[PDB]
Amino acid sequence: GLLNCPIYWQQLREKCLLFSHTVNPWNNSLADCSTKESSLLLIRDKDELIHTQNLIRDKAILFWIGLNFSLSEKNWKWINGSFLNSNDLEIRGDAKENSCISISQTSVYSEYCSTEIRWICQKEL
Amino acid sequence: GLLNCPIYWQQLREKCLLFSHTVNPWNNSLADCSTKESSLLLIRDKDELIHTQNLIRDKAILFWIGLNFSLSEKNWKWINGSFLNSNDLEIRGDAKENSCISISQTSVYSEYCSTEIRWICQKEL
Ligand SMILES: *[C@@H]1O[C@H](CO)[C@@H](O[C@@H]2O[C@H](CO)[C@@H](O[C@@H]3O[C@H](CO[C@H]4O[C@H](CO[C@H]5O[C@H](CO)[C@@H](O)[C@H](O)[C@@H]5O)[C@@H](O)[C@H](O[C@H]5O[C@H](CO)[C@@H](O)[C@H](O)[C@@H]5O)[C@@H]4O)[C@@H](O)[C@H](O[C@H]4O[C@H](CO)[C@@H](O)[C@H](O)[C@@H]4O)[C@@H]3O)[C@H](O)[C@H]2NC(C)=O)[C@H](O)[C@H]1NC(C)=O
Ligand SMILES: *[C@@H]1O[C@H](CO)[C@@H](O[C@@H]2O[C@H](CO)[C@@H](O[C@@H]3O[C@H](CO[C@H]4O[C@H](CO)[C@@H](O)[C@H](O)[C@@H]4O)[C@@H](O)[C@H](O[C@H]4O[C@H](CO)[C@@H](O)[C@H](O)[C@@H]4O)[C@@H]3O)[C@H](O)[C@H]2NC(C)=O)[C@H](O)[C@H]1NC(C)=O
Ligand SMILES: *[C@@H]1O[C@H](CO)[C@@H](O)[C@H](O)[C@H]1NC(C)=O
Ligand SMILES: *[C@@H]1O[C@H](CO)[C@@H](O)[C@H](O)[C@H]1NC(C)=O
Repeated sequence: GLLNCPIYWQQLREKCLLFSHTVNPWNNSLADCSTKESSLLLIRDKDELIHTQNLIRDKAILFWIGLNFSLSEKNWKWINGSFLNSNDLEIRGDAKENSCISISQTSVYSEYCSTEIRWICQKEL
Repeated sequence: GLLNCPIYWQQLREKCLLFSHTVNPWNNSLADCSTKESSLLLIRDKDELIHTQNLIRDKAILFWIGLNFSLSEKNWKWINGSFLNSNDLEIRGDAKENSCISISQTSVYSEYCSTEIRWICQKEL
């Protein structure tokens, strides 16, 4: 309609973002984004990370993004099928089985996938 | 925007559907639909099931849908958070840990989630 994104979603450059108000493990967070016809957040580079983090007020809160550890392939894999291609995100913590990536306003963390935290969905413009 | 659905997608009543041409285990199929800003297929009732199956040519091919076995409740659960609420799907096979639901032209089957088969994504009009 008037603006680019659905009501309640925040535009950032060429995406619309939804920050959740409730918590979930990573697999449920993926299911929620898919239910909302959307992707878990994908982050291209440090520039995108910083601008996304700049939307967040509370520095302590963690949010799932669409990146987790593929044990068979021994590397971080985006839900879009691509492996993580740099160290731009500077993930803090262990690259191991049943780990998933979260972000805060300040940092990027490996967290166990069962951890219940908020999540960010995106829709591309 | 001549027609309702994106190119390659098939309209069916008030949805756009995408039948995959490659295979994946169920979790990766969910990740694909989410990447495509879409849900794994949800099926309301027998009528939707039959109308969707009517789109399938090959009688031998299975497609994941957005329904799997949630161990805590021992119940089939849709990815939108709701539990299965009829027997309209007449699910064949066992309701047990690590099972997910697939459809063929003729039937609805419980399959192990790791099984590599096609999948169906949807967008609501
Ligand atoms: C799933 O989602 C994920 C997340 O969104 C997505 O992953 C991102 O995918 C994109 C696209 O593939 C990645 O971006 C690409 O990055 C390539 C690598 O870029 C880095 O390295 C470049 C080369 O550096 C070396 O060589 C040069 C000499 O040539 C030298 O100077 C260097 O010192 C070094 O030795 C480098 O140029 C590049 O630097 C530029 O960009 C950075 C951004 O951080 C910035 O400092 C400046 O802008 C600088 O100029 C960077 O360090 C890159 O080659 C590639 O670029 C080509 O493609 C794009 C478009 O795709 C064109 O714009 C460009 O002209 C080139 O043709 C592209 O930018 C990105 O890194 C991923 N991010 C992560 C975190 O994984 C997946 O793709 C998604 N998958 C699907 C299927 O959708
Ligand atoms: C997640 O996605 C799924 C799939 O699309 C949705 O699941 C459907 O949800 C709808 C709406 O809640 C369900 O519809 C309900 O089905 C009940 C069971 O009906 C069958 O079984 C009885 C057996 O006696 C038959 O009589 C009946 O004909 C069906 O074969 C109904 O009882 C419900 O009835 C409604 O109307 C009646 C009369 O008007 C009243 O009792 C109530 O007012 C009631 O509203 C209702 O029709 C449907 O069964 C679900 N399908 C499946 C396969 O699970 C989820 O809704 C969706 N979730 C979210 C959050 O979006
Ligand atoms: C799905 O599960 C397999 C094995 O458990 C794993 O290798 C794959 O990366 C998972 N996919 C996603 C998107 O989490
Ligand atoms: C996520 O995993 C949990 C624990 O295994 C399970 O209860 C839940 O139903 C899963 N979600 C989906 C969408 O499969």
